[PDB]
Amino acid sequence: MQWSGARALEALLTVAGELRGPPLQLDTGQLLKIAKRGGVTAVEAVHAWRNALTGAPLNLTPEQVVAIASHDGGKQALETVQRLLPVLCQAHGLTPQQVVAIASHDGGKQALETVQRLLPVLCQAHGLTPEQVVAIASHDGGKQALETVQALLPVLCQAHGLTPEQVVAIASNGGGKQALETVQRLLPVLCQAHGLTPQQVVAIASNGGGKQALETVQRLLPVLCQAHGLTPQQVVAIASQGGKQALETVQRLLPVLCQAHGLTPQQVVAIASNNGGKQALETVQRLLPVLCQAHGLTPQQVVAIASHDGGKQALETVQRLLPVLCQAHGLTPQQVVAIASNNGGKQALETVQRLLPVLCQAHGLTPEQVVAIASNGGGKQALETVQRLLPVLCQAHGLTPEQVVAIASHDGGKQALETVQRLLPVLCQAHGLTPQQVVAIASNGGGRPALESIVAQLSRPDPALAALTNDHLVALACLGGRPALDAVKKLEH
DNA sequence: TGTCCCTTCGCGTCTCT
DNA sequence: AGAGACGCGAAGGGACA
Repeated sequence: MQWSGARALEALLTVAGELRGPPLQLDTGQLLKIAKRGGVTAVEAVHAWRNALTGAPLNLTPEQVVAIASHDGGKQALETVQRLLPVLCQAHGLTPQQVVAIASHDGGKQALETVQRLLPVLCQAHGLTPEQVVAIASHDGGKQALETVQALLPVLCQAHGLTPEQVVAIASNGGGKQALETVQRLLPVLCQAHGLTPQQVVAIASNGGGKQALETVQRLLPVLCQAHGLTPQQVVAIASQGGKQALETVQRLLPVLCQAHGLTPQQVVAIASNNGGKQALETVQRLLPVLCQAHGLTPQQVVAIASHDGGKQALETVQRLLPVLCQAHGLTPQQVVAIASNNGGKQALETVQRLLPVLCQAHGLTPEQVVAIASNGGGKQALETVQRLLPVLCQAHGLTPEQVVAIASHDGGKQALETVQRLLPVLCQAHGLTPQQVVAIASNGGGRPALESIVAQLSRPDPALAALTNDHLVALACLGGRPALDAVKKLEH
């Protein structure tokens, strides 16, 4: 290794191989993952006390152990969990999944210890739910957020008039301490002076690097409205999704993108108001010329692609794969744009490229279909899940390709497909639903929760005793999945 | 090298009308 | 049926021992 011993590497690969062995079954991918973000101590620690974690009172799974370990100060968090998980679950009624969630971050030790020490006073004397306290603690520097939340919550509600929900929202991100403090300082300023609603101020603070966004907004808000004729509501749009980098990068690249490349400021806002807005803007500054050419999109389409989380990646991947896709697999740019105009555009294109042949030949789909699957957020996930589950759904469960495509052709296709697999039997035989019904419920966004909800309402006939018959529940569930079904229970208090 | 904290970016799912 | 809200997590940097 890039050693801090002499000859110990020897004693430290004995260990590496044993973790592939009987308690944990670790492939390289994981050992890598641990080493990379955990360190050698992390890897040593896992071996050191692997048996203590898998049985005994903790009964963690390998995948959980990996999750806790693969972080800066993994060793500490592994050692801490051993001590505190039993007490946190018994003395404060948290589930293990919850303790593991807190542990699986940088400085987990500090979060776990701070949760034990402060969970009561937050729940008791500030009327917080433990769910909320876990939310605050489940990030980097939870200790800090927790502590800050204790100190400032009374102030922010009494003085600055905020709900506790709002304060939790702010604290429940990385660097929450900073955001909280920063809001305290700037809330009066930003509201009275710069004319913002406190709701907008929370929006801004309620992301990562919220401190940075707030500060930057106070600084740049007048400039952007005066010198670049933007509305405050647009400046907040940017500050809320893009943060400091985006605001700064907008000021900088707005004149350039409207003189030279000729975009409407309305569109520049659209591009910047996302994660890595900076990256998108800089990428569309370049690459816009060369996009539009050699397989040549209109500016509207470039904007469309860029106006999403990871726009840079989409744009770079489009420019790279647009030819091979259009020519070697015969797709109109119209369709490639569709695929790339969602979160994970890069992932979708790449997955399509590699899976198009497979799906069309081995499973007998038209391209029109494959593109419909890929033209949603999480395309890569749906495509890959179609591949796995198409055979077994058609045979074991007796469905048809067009139907499987219909389920998959929505946001969260993967989930719908998998959930159908789980529930199609129990629903059909045990509750007398027709497969056509089950597919109709699932052929929508939120298809999984729809299905899960509908089961729970029949299996253990929840509050509305018999009110509606099953064909209605299905109708409702297709009409607006879990929301509509939940909105019916909540009509008998 | 390790531990802790903060910021930025990217991918995926559900809801709200 | 498109936008916005929400959740999750990798990556990268700074401060300190």
